[PDB]
Amino acid sequence: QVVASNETLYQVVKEVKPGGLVQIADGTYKDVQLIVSNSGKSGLPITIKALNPGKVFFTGDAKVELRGEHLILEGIWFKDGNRAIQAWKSHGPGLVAIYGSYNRITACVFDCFDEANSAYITTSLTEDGKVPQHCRIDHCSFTDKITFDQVINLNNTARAIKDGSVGGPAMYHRVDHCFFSNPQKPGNAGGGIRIGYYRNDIGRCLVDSNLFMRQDSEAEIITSKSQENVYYGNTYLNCQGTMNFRHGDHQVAINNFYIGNDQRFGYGGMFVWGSRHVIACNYFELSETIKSRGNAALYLNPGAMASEHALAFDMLIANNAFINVNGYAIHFNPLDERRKEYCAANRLKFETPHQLMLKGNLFFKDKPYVYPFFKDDYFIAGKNSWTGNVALGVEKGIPVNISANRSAYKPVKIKDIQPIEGIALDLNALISKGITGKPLSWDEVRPYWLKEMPGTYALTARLSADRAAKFKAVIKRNKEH
Ligand SMILES: *[C@H]1O[C@H](CO)[C@@H](O[C@@H]2O[C@@H](C)[C@H](O)[C@@H](O)[C@H]2O)[C@H](O)[C@@H]1O[C@H]1O[C@H](C(=O)O)[C@@H](O[C@@H]2OC[C@@H](O[C@@H]3O[C@@H](C)[C@@H](O[C@@H]4O[C@H](CO)[C@@H](O)[C@H](O)[C@H]4O)[C@@H](O[C@H]4O[C@H](CO)[C@H](O)[C@H](O)[C@H]4O)[C@@H]3OC)[C@H](O)[C@H]2O)[C@H](O)[C@H]1O
Ligand SMILES: CC(=O)N[C@@H]1[C@@H](O[C@@H]2O[C@H](C(=O)O)[C@@H](O[C@@H]3O[C@H](CO)[C@H](OS(=O)(=O)O)[C@H](O[C@@H]4OC(C(=O)O)=C[C@H](O)[C@H]4O)[C@H]3NC(C)=O)[C@H](O)[C@H]2O)[C@@H](OS(=O)(=O)O)[C@@H](CO)O[C@H]1O
Repeated sequence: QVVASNETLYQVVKEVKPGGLVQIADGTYKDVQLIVSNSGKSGLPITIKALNPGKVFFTGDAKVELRGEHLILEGIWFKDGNRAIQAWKSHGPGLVAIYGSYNRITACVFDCFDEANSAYITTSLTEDGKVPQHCRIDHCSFTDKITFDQVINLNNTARAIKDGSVGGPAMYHRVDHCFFSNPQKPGNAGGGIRIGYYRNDIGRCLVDSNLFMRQDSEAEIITSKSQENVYYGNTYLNCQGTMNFRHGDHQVAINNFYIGNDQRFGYGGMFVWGSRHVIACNYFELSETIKSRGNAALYLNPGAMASEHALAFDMLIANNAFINVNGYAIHFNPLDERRKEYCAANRLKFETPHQLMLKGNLFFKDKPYVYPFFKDDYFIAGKNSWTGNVALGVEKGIPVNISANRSAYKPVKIKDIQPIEGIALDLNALISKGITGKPLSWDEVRPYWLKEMPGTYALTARLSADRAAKFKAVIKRNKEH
């Protein structure tokens, strides 16, 4: 039914049956506490949407909880929030918290909501430990987040100082066609998306066709902290950070675009920890790279095997293209001094990247940047395997013989890569095709009903005066008195 007030919405949501449709009349729903515990069924979801997307606003001290299964939340604009700062925490439920499986949040706008620290959307475990699976977050816009924690957290374990061989279960969520543009916070402040927490966690989440444009929240654009997540066809434009395989072996990144097109800040880029990954057909063209990380497009982590800062080794880096990167194309030992400290403290064995299969990559430069293509201060003949790559435009920086014949360049055919269970993508086919398409634009991911890109940061790298004042207050209360 159509509802026009918080009270009537609360009532209809308690009565709605599978296949039901709840439509919210044009208006502002201030301090709305939407809790949906009922469930739809496969083929008969329950849909809660704005009757006219773009005309419904959830504001004030609001909260949405999707506890039932087979629910769809659509066309809501979240703004002008006012949740209690003493009542929300990073690592807790998001403004929208998804506790049930088979749920979808689509075509929603989250714009500088408020000053309470938390994610904008989370999949969250219920108190009895049940983990939501098979959810989808798509065609949503997340802009000007001025609070700590990631924009989205996909959880399969409760936060804990951890380290027991037990890990969270596979989630099988998908985050697609979302837009992310958010300002830089200080320190380990929470980035764009976090999936899982530690290496024993299994993710199997698909993150595809998203546009991160000045997603600058913190060092990590995405901190992928679980095994077997697949990142396909995402565009990272002028982002002050790197997309990371932080924890969890056997992760996949195929055909993503990492573009930096001005000199305003250092951009990224990928920082990789762990082994057995598949990093293929990605395109890196970065006008400026990140000094603090080591000035590179692809950073391969040195350290102790399978540790808290797991050594990057035994993986396939294929058919990628590094075009005019103003930094190293690949840095084989970033932050090595800190990693030696971590290894010494825990009495672990410090090692450097090896057993890498670098096949069919193109390294090209025709702009006056000064960086050789590679940095490997621990180079050892034969530790890595290089085949079918092409390098031209600047010295390589390491003693490896690579063809300089650009005209003869061709991505390599690969057919031995196992697909990820639960994710319908033919990795062999995609990798063998080489790099397809081009960077995604706002019109390719925007909510169907929204023409104008929201936010003040994406196009300017600066929050408007009002939002900057609120951001300043959030930052100040989170630090030392
Ligand atoms: C993420 O998305 C981006 C694009 O936004 C992709 O970007 C490309 O790749 C990047 C690497 C590059 O950077 C970029 O530049 C691009 O090159 C990126 O790869 C990712 O792709 C994934 O997401 C896509 C997305 O969601 O946009 C996926 O594409 C969709 O795939 C499904 C397609 O649907 C099928 O085709 C449509 C037209 C329907 O079929 C037609 O149905 C008509 C009516 O029945 C019929 O008359 C016609 O004969 C059919 O052809 C659809 O059918 C289904 O729906 C219809 C109703 O519309 C009926 O109900 C049917 O019963 C039902 O089956 C088809 O389903 C197979 C969709 O069009 C397409 O957009 C992509 O596959 C992902 O990999
Ligand atoms: C516990 C843990 O390992 N967590 C990791 C997390 O590691 C943390 O990374 C930060 C970082 O932002 O790099 C790091 O803090 C930085 O440490 C350096 C020294 O190594 C500087 O500290 S200082 O020596 O006291 O100055 C640095 O400060 C910056 O110094 C300089 C300069 O002189 O170059 C200029 C700057 O103005 C000043 O800010 C400091 N940065 C900050 C913001 O304080 C922590 O020590 C480190 O624990 C990350 O992993 S890692 O790969 O970056 O090492 C994170 C992934 O991004 O993952 C967590 O698990």
